[PDB]
Amino acid sequence: SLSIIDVASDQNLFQTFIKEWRCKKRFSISLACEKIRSIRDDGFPIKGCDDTLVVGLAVCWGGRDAYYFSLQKEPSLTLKDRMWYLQSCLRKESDKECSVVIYDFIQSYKILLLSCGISLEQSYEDPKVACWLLDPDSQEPTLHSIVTSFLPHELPLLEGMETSQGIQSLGLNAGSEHSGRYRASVESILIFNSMNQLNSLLQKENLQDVFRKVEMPSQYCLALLELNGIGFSTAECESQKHIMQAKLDAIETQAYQLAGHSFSFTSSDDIAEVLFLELKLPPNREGRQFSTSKDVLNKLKALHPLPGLILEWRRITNAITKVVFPLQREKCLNPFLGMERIYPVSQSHTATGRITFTEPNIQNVPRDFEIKMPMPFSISMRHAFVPFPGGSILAADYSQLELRILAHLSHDRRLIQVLNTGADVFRSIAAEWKMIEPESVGDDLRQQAKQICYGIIYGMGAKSLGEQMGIKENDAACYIDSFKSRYTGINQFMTETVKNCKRDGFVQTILGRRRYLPGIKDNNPYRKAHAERQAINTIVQGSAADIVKIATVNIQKQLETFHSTFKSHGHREGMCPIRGGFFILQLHDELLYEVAEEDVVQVAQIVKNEMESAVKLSVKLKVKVKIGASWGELKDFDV
DNA sequence: TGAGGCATCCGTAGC
DNA sequence: GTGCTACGGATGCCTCA
Ligand SMILES: Nc1nc2c(ncn2[C@H]2C[C@H](O)[C@@H](COP(=O)(O)OP(=O)(O)OP(=O)(O)O)O2)c(=O)[nH]1
Repeated sequence: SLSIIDVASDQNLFQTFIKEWRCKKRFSISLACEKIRSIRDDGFPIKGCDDTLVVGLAVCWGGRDAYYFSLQKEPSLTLKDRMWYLQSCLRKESDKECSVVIYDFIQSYKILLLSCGISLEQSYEDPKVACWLLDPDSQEPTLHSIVTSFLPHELPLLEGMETSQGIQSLGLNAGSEHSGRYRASVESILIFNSMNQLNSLLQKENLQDVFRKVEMPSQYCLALLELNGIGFSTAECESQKHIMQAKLDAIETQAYQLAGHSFSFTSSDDIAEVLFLELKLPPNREGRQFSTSKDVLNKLKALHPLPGLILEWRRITNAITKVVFPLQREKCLNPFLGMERIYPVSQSHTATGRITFTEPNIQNVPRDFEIKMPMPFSISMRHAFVPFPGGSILAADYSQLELRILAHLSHDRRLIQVLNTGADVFRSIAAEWKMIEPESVGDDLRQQAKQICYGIIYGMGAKSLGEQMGIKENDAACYIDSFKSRYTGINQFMTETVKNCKRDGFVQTILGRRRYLPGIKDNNPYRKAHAERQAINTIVQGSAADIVKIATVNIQKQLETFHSTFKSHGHREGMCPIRGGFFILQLHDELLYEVAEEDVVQVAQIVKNEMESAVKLSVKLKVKVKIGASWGELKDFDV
């Protein structure tokens, strides 16, 4: 079976291992974390858990042999020289081509850099990203799930360890009451052989170029982002919280003085029984007596002031109960930079290809919205995200990215001609719908126009479009058919995509990633329409995500070949004025960068150029770089 | 037969 | 019957005293 070889305590064996490791061009290094249940002797401490330590590594390069490097203090080779050799063997020198294979690459990168002090810089392979690339809408892979599906022969090796069931590497988890050496070696072996199998399957499926050109470098950029962390104030959040609490108290007092009956706003039954039947306000067509949602109250805001007040109350509460407490609970002092930041946890296992943050979900911070205090106070929570002192947020978003991708994929000559020239379409359709002049639109009206346009692109209509359109169904359908007649490319693209998905069973992104939609053949009109809508949405959203990833990796390369300094806020922990192009957040269309006010004039170019040359499309890509002292007040930048 | 803990769904937000 | 995601709170359902 396994042939674990301890490289420590032997000198000739250590030198042989070093030379063979340097000769080999494909590693399978894996970490090994253990408990302190019996410091500075057994290993290196880990940030976030003081009860766990890192002991050693398991390196495999073929067969069932898993060499075990030891970082333990436990004498010809001391800790310093072993660390020196370990760092030297993990760096690219003289076009040395290597392919490191790590399970859960981001976590291992962070653990090695922050604790041990080693930043591996080579070509990475993760036997959990390729599995997603194969089937994008499966469960999050586990070591047991990978071994069962791709390396069944070594399946009996995974016996006695129940930690493989969870979504975490075998060596990193501190449970199972096993020695870290054995878990690390077994992991190493499995993630090498199964990764060989995955590479074979990827080459068969023609997805290896995407895997090694745009996916793993994107994971590296995400690791840098998670090391950086978005800044925080804790001085503006309290101000907004106090203002919102005062407004909530005012709303409650006004409701009490108006109706005179206890409400319990969170209780839908009480609201229905005191609003739909008590205080007039007849309900719509459809305990559980009447529906109380945003749409039903929006349809009768003007009839009575009370529904508007309760909608305002619910909207304000769904900013302190869901956006204020999560941020205030999750903060870090970050002594080096002298400010409180917040470090999210990314996830790239989404169905389309987008990246979502899950602790907290920073991509859902509420926008700016006015308020009345018996003039608007601008209580937006985005005002509390600030850069390091002497820094500026340098956001850079594509303008109409999905629309441009759709124009490129549809070959609509008229739409391409419209988009290539400098003009606007969403504002124009908003003004035409609201009869105001074309050069006049509100921000909420802009958002509503975006919703309407993307809905009619994705195939909605009939009664659904009417509620947001505020118009009858007949003229709405007339407008829909007229637009379909003057957007021939869009309808032809929809028909072609549906037919191709019917023929093949999968829709292919512009880069090559494909998603499987069996529901196309569901024989049920509702589910068939849902699957067609999924295909049409995916073929564009995945393309947008891939273009954003290409832009991210290109920007990272361009600002890493320049600006000689630490690559991230986590790299300076391994020890100078802060100067660089740090990457802090991605909003599915934007790349927030935390730039000091000395490289901005350069970075605002390097970003704006590199986002424009990411993919050669028929329609030119537009980038709107905006600079500001905070995520709330972002003013446009000339260049 | 009543009560407490857990699995599930809903309505909100962003893109 | 617009799609992707996260998530705190409401609402049963199952189980135990
Ligand atoms: N508002 C809205 N956006 C959607 C919808 N479906 C997809 N999106 C996608 C389209 C784009 O890829 C992305 C929008 O990203 P942004 O809001 O950052 O675009 P941006 O504001 O920079 O430009 P824009 O206002 O759209 O002209 O979200 C939808 O139903 N509503």
